[PDB]
This record gives sequence, C-alpha cells and structure tokens, in this order.
Amino acid sequence: ANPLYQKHIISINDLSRDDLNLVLATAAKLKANPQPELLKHKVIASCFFEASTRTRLSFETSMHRLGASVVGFSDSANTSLGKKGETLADTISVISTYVDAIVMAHPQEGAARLATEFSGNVPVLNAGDGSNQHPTQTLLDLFTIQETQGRLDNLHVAMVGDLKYGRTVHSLTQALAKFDGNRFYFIAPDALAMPQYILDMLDEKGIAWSLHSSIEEVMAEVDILYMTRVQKERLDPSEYANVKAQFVLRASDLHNAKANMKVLHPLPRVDEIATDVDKTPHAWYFQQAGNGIFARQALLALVLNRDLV
Amino acid sequence: ANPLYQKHIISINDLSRDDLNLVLATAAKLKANPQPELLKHKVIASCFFEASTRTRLSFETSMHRLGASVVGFSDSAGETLADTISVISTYVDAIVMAHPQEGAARLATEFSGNVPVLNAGHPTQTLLDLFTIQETQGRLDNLHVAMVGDLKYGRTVHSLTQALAKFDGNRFYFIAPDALAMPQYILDMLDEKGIAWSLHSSIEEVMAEVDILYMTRVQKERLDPSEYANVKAQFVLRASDLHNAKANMKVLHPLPRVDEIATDVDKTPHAWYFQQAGNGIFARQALLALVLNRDLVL
Amino acid sequence: NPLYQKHIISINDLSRDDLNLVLATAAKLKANPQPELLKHKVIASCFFEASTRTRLSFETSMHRLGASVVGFSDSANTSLGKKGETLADTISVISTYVDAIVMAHPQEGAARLATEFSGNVPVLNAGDGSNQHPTQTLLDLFTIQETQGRLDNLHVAMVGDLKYGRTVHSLTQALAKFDGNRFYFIAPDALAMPQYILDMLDEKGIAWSLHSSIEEVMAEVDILYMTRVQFVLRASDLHNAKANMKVLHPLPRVDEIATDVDKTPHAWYFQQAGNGIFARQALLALVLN
Ligand SMILES: [Ca+2]
Ligand SMILES: [Cl-]
Repeated sequence: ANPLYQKHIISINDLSRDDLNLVLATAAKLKANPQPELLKHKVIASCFFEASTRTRLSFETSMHRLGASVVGFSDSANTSLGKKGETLADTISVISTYVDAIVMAHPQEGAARLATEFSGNVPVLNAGDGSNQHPTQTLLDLFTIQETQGRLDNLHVAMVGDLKYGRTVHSLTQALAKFDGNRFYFIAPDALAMPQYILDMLDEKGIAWSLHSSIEEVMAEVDILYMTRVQKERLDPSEYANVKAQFVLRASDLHNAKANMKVLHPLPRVDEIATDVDKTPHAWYFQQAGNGIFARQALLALVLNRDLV
Repeated sequence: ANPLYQKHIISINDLSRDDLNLVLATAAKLKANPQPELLKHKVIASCFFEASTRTRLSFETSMHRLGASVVGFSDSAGETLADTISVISTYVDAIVMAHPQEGAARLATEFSGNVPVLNAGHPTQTLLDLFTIQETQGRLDNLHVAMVGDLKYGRTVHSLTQALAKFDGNRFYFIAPDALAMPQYILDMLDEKGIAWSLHSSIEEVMAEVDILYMTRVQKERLDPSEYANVKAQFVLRASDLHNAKANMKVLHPLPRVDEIATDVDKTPHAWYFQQAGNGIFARQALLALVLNRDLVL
Repeated sequence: NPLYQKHIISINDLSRDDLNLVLATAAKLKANPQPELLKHKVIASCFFEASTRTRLSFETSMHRLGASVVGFSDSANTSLGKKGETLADTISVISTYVDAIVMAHPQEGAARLATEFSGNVPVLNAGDGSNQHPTQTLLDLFTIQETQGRLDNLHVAMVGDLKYGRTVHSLTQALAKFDGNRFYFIAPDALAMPQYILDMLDEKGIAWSLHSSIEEVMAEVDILYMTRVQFVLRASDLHNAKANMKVLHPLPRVDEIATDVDKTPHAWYFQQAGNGIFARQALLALVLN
C-alpha cells in the first residue's frame, strides 16, 4: 500500500506517475495536518558533499518537522572523509550503519546511485548529483505547479537559462513528460541547450517541444515559466562566454502573461529574474521554496514509514 | 499579551524599559524553573554568516533547552543576502543571524516576512550583562559601576552605560587611557540626567566602593607603542587589586579576554565572567521564548 | 555507578571492571533501546580536529538517547583562532552551556588539559584525528566480545602498521587486562609492535609471537585485526579460517583489505563500525546518569 517504503530516490526516471501523485497527495495532507512526531526515533544523515545551503536547510527543516534527528556535514571540505584515500563506497557503508536514511548531494553525476550499492538497507535520497538529477526539487516543483495550475496535464511550460547543466530541468522535464498533453518551450544559449537525451525521450513519447530565442515570444501562452541560473561552477572553461545570463525576466515582460501564469525558479538566482518581478502576482519562487518543506516531508514519511499517512 | 511576540530584535535600544524588564523577569523565571518543551515544534535558523563560535553555541544551546529544533550554518566557509533570508523565512519560525557587514540584520528584517530576526552580532550581550548584574546584586538601581579599558570604541560599554542609566541612582566610574575615554555624548546624557560619574586612572582607588567591575580589552592598535607600554598595566586587573573589594562585588567581562584579567583572578570569589557567559543561556532563552511564543510563560 | 560524571580521556584509565560495565551497558542498550534516557541533556560535539566518522557516530549515539547536540566540525571554520580565544577559556565557557563535552583536537593531551577547566562537566576524548581514543577501543572490545562470546582465551592477530597504528597499542593493552589471550604480530620490520608493548605482555605472562605472513596463523586466529599503514588481505586467504573468525579494521582502509573480502562471512569491519553506536551510547549513559 506504500510503494515508496524503503525506496532509494535517485532519479525521476525510476519513479512512476502514481509515485509522483502519491508524494503530492501526502504533501498536501501533511501541509493540512502536520505530523510532528511521525519520524521520532529516526536519525537521518544530511550528507552535503557538495554544499547547497537552501536545499540542505529545506531537507533538514523537513526532517525536524517530522520529529527526526539529524547528523551530517554541509560541505565535504569541512570533513575528514576520504582524506586517507578511502572510497566513497566505504564512507557510505560506515554511515549506513549509523542512520535510518542518507540524504546526499554530491558534485559528481551518478554519485548517489553509486551510494546505493554500498548503503545496505538504508535508503539514499539524491539531493542533487552534479548536473544530472534533482528528484526532490522536481517533487516540490510539481507540488507547486499542481497547486497553482490545479493540474499537471495539458500545460505549456517554458524552461529558460542553463538547460544543459541544470539538474533541476532534467528531472522536471522527465516528470512532466509522465503526464499527458504538456508542451515545452526551451529558451537557452546554444552552448547550454537541453541535452539530446531529454529531447529523444520527449520525441519517443510524442510530446511537443521547440526552441525559442526569447521569453517574450512565448509569454502569451505559458502557464509555467521555469527560470534557471547558469551553473557557473559546472561550466567548461571554453563555455565562459555563457556565464552571464542571456535571458532576463523583468516585470514588463509579464504585460501579456496569462492570469494563471506563475514564474518558478529553483533558486538561487543571479540576475535572470529582476527584482521588480518579486512584487507581481506571477512571482512564485519563494512560495515554491516554502512548498519544498511539504514535498520533502512527504517523501521522508513515505520512504521511512511502512504505512501511509 | 506578549509585546515581543513576532518582533525583530536588532538593537538593544529598540527595547522599551517595560520590554527590558519583561526579558529579565523571563530569564530569571526560566533559569529557576526550566521549561524544556516551551518551543517544542519550533524550528529556528542559526545563521552565522561569519563564525562567532561561543555566541552561536550559546544561542543554539538556548534553543535546545526550550525544546526547539535547529538548522543553520556556522560560517560562510546584499542581493544574495536578501534572497537567502527570503528563502530561509519560508522554512523556519525564527532567524538568529550574525553577519559582519553594516546593516545586514536590519536588511534581513525587510525580507523575512512574518519571521522574526534576532541579531546575534549585540542585543543579547547587553541583556546578559544586565541579567548578570541584576542577579548578583538583586537590583539594577543604586549601584556603583566601574568600566575599564577601551571606553571610546567599545560598543558594549556604551550600551551597558546607556541601559543602566535608565535605572535610578547609579554611580559610574570610568577607568580608561586618555585617548580611549568614554565619549562626550554618553557623558552629556549622564550629566543632563543628574547621574554622577567620575574618571580614575587606577582600578584600586575605587575598588572599595564598586559593586560591578566591567572589564574590556585595550587593543594594541588603539595607542602608540610607547604609550601602550606605559599605560596598559593600569588597565590590567590582578587578584591583588581585589584586596579591598566589597563582598558582593563581581568582575564582569564580555569575552574574549587577552591579558587584561590575569588568570589569578579566575579563582577569587569575585570572578564572574564565566558565570556571566552562562547567563547568556537564560537571556537568550528568554528572548527566543518571548519572540516565538504568543503567550507569556506563567 | 563508578563512571558517573567521570572524564574519559584514555582507555588505559579503565580497569577490567570498568570495561565490563561499558560493554554490558552497550549490550543492554543494543537489546533494548532507551530513546529518552538523556532527554533534556545538551551535549557539545567539539571537533577542533574534524574526524568526521567518529563525530557522526558520537552525535548519532547522543540522538539515540534523546539528547540535543551543539558543536563545530573543524577548527578552521570557527572563531576560536582569534586573539584572546584560548582553549582553556573556550572550555570554561562551553562547560557553562552543556552537560558533557565530546572533543577531538589535533594536539596530544588537549582533552586532558580541558578537564582542568570544565568544572563539573565530563570531558570525553574523541582523539586527535587518528583511531587512538577511548570509544574506538571500546567498540573494538564490544565487537570482539559480541562475536567471540568472550574477551578471554582468544587468539588475536594484529596486522599492518603496528608502530604508528596506536589503536593497536590501546587494544593490546586492553586485551592484556583479560585472561589467557595470545597475540600474533604480523608487520614489516620498520613498523613492528613497540617494545614497551611486548615488555608489558611479558610482565603479565601473556604469550605472543611474530609471524612473517598471515597464512602462518590463519587456522588458529579468532580475531584478525587489520590496520592501515600510517600485507594485503584477500578473500582467498580465508579458506582455512575457523567458523568464528572475524576480520576487524578500525577504518578507514585502503588497499590492505581487498574489497573481495567484504562479501565473505568473516568480514566484520562495517559491523564493527556500527558497534560504535552502542559503545558510545553506553559511555554517554554511564557518564551522565
Ligand atoms: Ca524582456
Ligand atoms: Cl540517474
């Protein structure tokens, strides 16, 4: 009855549409009736090998909102882990003898799937592995889309900025591609284009996507405008001309936006969303960030508790 | 109702006298009678953009003594700060922050929404100073208070002087190098209120009269090295200086100390800087409890 | 109990009876958890020296008993390097906040120095970054006791860097407080077990011998205790091992234990690390109740 019990959460690709809807339904229930003791007597490792203050504080808050305890580190440079040449595999194996679940973010794509080979029984939750996947960002993104659009089907969704290195949009496009009738607009520098493996997937599913050279040319029809930061720390040095944001959203761009349209951003932002956007009714990134608590609580509850909420 | 509920606490002098009295009464109540589940189901951010280890550990201990959960960062190892605050304020019930840049905490209050911001670096230092005085002397009025060291640039003695001047009948003794004197605008306020103060070049000459001796550093940057070499010993406290001390007298120091309190002071009955530091727990518990809990602890 | 409010700086300060009390308590807590035992305690996790595995193990143990934690995970991140911040004053202040202090520090004796300034507050030494500190030897002993059923009359082989792997020095001294144990030391000449350890065993009438390989003694060993050079064990070397034999390693390991050992029934270094939780729970419960 709880298909996420004790499941590793590494990639959206591994989750089903029903899985996504179950997390979202559980998040709305907990948002409505908190369960502050549900994970009492659990200890969870917050292992941010790659620092990400917003995501870690979101995850750790969600742990505490369910009554779990927390141990961990905020950056692998603040640790002695690996300093003698030992493997990440061994680090995970040892930590897995301590805790009831491992939340990990790591600079290398695939590191979270590697961890699942060595964690024995303990679930690994991928809080972001380099430029690859970010499945819990997608879960809070979907909860937010569901909340503001009333549905996850038949949406016009624009994704802007660094689509190549953006783990956020890899996971979110895969998830939305599990629903029906969605239409994608990709607005990105040529060098930071959405990768081919995402495009082939949409093709094989018969899902329409197209490339666009401006936000304005798609503004009138988008329901969700998903903005991203250039992943400066992941760019190849030959991609240095792409560090500066090529597409900037300003309040004036919203003059012909649909009444229901919301602008999302996984955050942090550089200048791709000007601060005059913050005051409009379309700005929804901080609401989105707040919904991460409910999405991440839901996931933690479903993974760590045998039965449903 | 509780007048500090959901209030930002950025500066000590934003506190009315009634609110100061409320904090101090609440600290005393919690110290005598702990309330270990008061902040159960609260999550508090401990946001130390620049490390301030002793202050962070004190604040976080205070959170746990009240049953609250804690998330944060202990060190970073304007536009982003605004967004950082906006994001964290969607997670937590209160933000405790230390930040080295001018105006950072007040700017945080513009972007935290309904989430109160508590400045850790600062208001809780003057609060724990006052709490420690009130607890060791039984009152905050009609005291003899000596302050020693860099009285010109020390913000902590300025705040303590200003706060103690809101109580009646205190007599002040300022003991400082001539170049680091208590500034005129403080003196002017004491003058106009009829509060007696005097200057003294030695700790010993007022030791017989003082209830609180509040010690601070005289840093080498402040004086010429020829002057520093001749003057510093006048502002160093040694155990032998305490010969004529009243039995109630307490030696305070906001910490860290360098050499201005010799270690032989540490085991006299008058040394009280470590107990004062421990009182930060109760001062910080009080502020957290009043800001975060709608109802007063009865 | 005799450990109440006591500093735990060095395992050699513990008698045989003290070791038994910790191990018995560890076993009791493993059998029947006590999740609220240290409810309303706040414990300081002061890792001046990072030692992250030991830190995570210690903090998990605190949480499994219901205590709260404050601390820092490396000196470099703190303000304890600024002028006037001394270790003595830092401990003096922290001991007004917390109910106990767990501390690792890069300099030898740092934890013992801290007991001079912590007042009534117990200090628990977590080492200098290495695996020599009391709870490591306690979890080693707990793991030997649990798997072998005893701490007496064992055949213990210690392999690797026996000169600088000080945890083998502690473990040998601890096991020499028990009865009838026999030691096999397998190490290069430059990294051989220190003479002061051999003399100690001699004084106790405890048998030991040096061996050039582990195949020489494998059929008789009960515990194979491996160390990292501050002699590579492979799955095929275990063919003639006794059914009770267990391979231990304080960790981290590099190449001295090939990963094909991990799947064999004798690999026990990750179970051993897991036992850190119960040894550390036990120490904290006894020191604070
Ligand atoms: Ca525009
Ligand atoms: Cl993947």
